[PDB]
This record gives sequence, structure tokens and C-alpha cells, in this order.
Amino acid sequence: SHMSASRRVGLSCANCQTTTTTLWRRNAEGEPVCNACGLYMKLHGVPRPLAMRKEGIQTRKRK
Ligand SMILES: [Zn+2]
Repeated sequence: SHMSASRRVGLSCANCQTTTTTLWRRNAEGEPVCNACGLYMKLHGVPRPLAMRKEGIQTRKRK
């Protein structure tokens, strides 16, 4: 693995963690995602799976 610096300039995708994209779309919660992650919800409803279906947290979080 390469030493991936946490340098996140110009937001971060609320799924795939990439800070670089052509268009910043919004997911089901309205969070700032990359174009590729936003389209996957238009196709299905869930975003592009990386770290498994773990943090679909439902603990009354309004935001
Ligand atoms: Zn993304």
C-alpha cells in the first residue's frame, strides 16, 4: 500500500472519499458525492460499496 495522505482539498465524496471529480452531485441524504457515486443511487438507491454495508447507521440521526 502507498502512504495515502489525508490531504482533502475541495470537499470529499461522501462514499468513495475522492476529492477530485468533474461534477459534485448529491446522494439520498443530500451529502456532497462525486458524479459516479450520485448516479449509482439514481440507478439503485444505495451508493458505490467500499467498506461493506456497515455504517448505514439508523440511530435517530436527523443529519
Ligand atoms: Zn464518489
